[PDB]
Parts: sequence; structure tokens; C-alpha cells
Amino acid sequence: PGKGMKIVTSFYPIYAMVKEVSGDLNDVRMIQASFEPSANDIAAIYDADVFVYHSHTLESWAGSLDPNLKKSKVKVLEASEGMTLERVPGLEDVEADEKTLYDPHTWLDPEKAGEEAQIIADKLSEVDSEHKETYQKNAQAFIKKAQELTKKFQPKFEKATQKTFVTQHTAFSYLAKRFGLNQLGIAGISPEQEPSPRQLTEIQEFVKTYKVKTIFTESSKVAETLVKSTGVGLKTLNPLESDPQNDKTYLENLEENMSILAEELK
Ligand SMILES: [Cl-]
Ligand SMILES: [Cl-]
Ligand code: NA
Ligand SMILES: [Zn+2]
Ligand SMILES: [Zn+2]
Ligand SMILES: [Zn+2]
Ligand SMILES: [Zn+2]
Ligand SMILES: [Zn+2]
Ligand SMILES: [Zn+2]
Ligand SMILES: [Zn+2]
Ligand SMILES: [Zn+2]
Ligand SMILES: [Zn+2]
Ligand SMILES: [Zn+2]
Ligand SMILES: [Zn+2]
Repeated sequence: PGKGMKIVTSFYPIYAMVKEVSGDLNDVRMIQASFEPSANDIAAIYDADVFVYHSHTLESWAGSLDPNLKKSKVKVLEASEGMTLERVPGLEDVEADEKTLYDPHTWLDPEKAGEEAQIIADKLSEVDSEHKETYQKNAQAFIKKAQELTKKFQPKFEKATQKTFVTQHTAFSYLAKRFGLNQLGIAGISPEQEPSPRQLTEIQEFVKTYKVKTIFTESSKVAETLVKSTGVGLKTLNPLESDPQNDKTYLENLEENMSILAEELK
């Protein structure tokens, strides 16, 4: 190993949490909603030492990887293995295609983000046991700063008179459950899931019922159709599914969106 292990990550939260757990160690990079990585990414995955993805409920293509058939030494790691996933909003009481029932957007909960960084540190310690104390020490520093981020915004959401907000797609369910908030997504779990006409009417009644004055968009066009039907304002709220391309850490990018949400709910 020149720079250490060659680690490849699925998307931005996994790339950020692996990079901060590894720290100075290894060579961490990220492959280039729709998902389906290119032909070169899968080739780069089989040429790497470690590949880390979030969950089978998100990167469904990760389950088709067969390192034994391709004669590859890549060790695929599911960063959220063992974490308890909540039901998809609107499907809580469904008894059971089944992958559509569980919500994967846990990285937006500061507590569950630290839980995923610990699993990454544990799984990296099972592959690279010599540096196990560096992975755990970097993870505990990430968990500590995440738990302090939760303690900081917990009183900020308790005093909020408005605890209901609407976002571009159903991605902030874990964040709302962390601070006792209520949320509704225009689109479903995936941004491609366009609302049906009957569902759009429910979003209209939902905004009117709980006096929602703001729809949080992403940096879609169905959201621009309801700004006339509801008269709400538009503010940005990044679910951190794409790289913000800045010089902030993951928890700093997460805190920024939390501060945008907390100032609006007051
Ligand atoms: Cl329920
Ligand atoms: Cl998604
Ligand atoms: Na509900
Ligand atoms: Zn799994
Ligand atoms: Zn539960
Ligand atoms: Zn229920
Ligand atoms: Zn039954
Ligand atoms: Zn090492
Ligand atoms: Zn070393
Ligand atoms: Zn601190
Ligand atoms: Zn999403
Ligand atoms: Zn900084
Ligand atoms: Zn801070
Ligand atoms: Zn401010």
C-alpha cells in the first residue's frame, strides 16, 4: 500500500463519514437518485480494497456485486448494517416488492450519523486491524461532536411554535423524529416518485391545515406548481445526497441545514 487502502464510497454522506474516520489513513474517493453507477465505477470497485455503501434499501445495485466471480479482493461494507430503519411515511401500517417499506435517510439524524460512523470504524478495523485504534478514535470524535450538535438544537426545536414543515422529497423523516417535528415530502422516498393527483391534493390540504408557510426545495418542478396553489415561500434545504463541494465537514454541512430549519420553524 502506497497511501494505504484504496477505499471507494457510494455517495456523499458515506464519503464524508469514511474520510473522517480514516483521517490521514488510506485513499478515500467517491464514485461519480437514479444511481446505476457507470461501467468504470464497477470496474474501479473491483480494483479497490474496500467499497462502502449506505444500505441495501438505497444502493440496491450493491447487492449484485460478486467479487468472487470477478476474482476481486474488494471487501464490500454496508455502512448501516445493524441499524434500525423506520417505516416509510404513508406506509407505516403496511403488512409485508418489500424494500419500498423502509426509509434509508438516517444520515440526517445527528445521532444516527454517529452510529453509522461507528459501524464504519468497526468494519474498517476488521479489514485493517493494525489501525483499529485510529478508526475508533476518529469515530468517537465524530460521535461526540454529533451528540453536541443534537444537544445544541434540541432546545431550539422545543421552543418552535411551528413543528410542521414540507420538503421537496421525503428525506427528513429521521431529522423530524429526532426533534419532535412533523414532516411531509412532496415526492416520496426517491425524488423520482412524482405525486399522484390525489396525493398532490393531500399536500395542498396539509399545507393549509398546519399553516405551512414554506416549502423546502433542493439545489424539481412539481414544487413550483404548488407555490401558486398555496402562496408559500421557497427556501433551500439540502438532504446532503450530493456533495456540497465546499470546505466544511459533514456535521457542519448538516448543522447548516438544521439551522435553516430551526430559524424557519420559529
Ligand atoms: Cl403510524
Ligand atoms: Cl433516494
Ligand atoms: Na403519518
Ligand atoms: Zn443490508
Ligand atoms: Zn421505531
Ligand atoms: Zn403504525
Ligand atoms: Zn398477517
Ligand atoms: Zn491500515
Ligand atoms: Zn500506521
Ligand atoms: Zn466538542
Ligand atoms: Zn432521498
Ligand atoms: Zn470547518
Ligand atoms: Zn457547530
Ligand atoms: Zn441566523
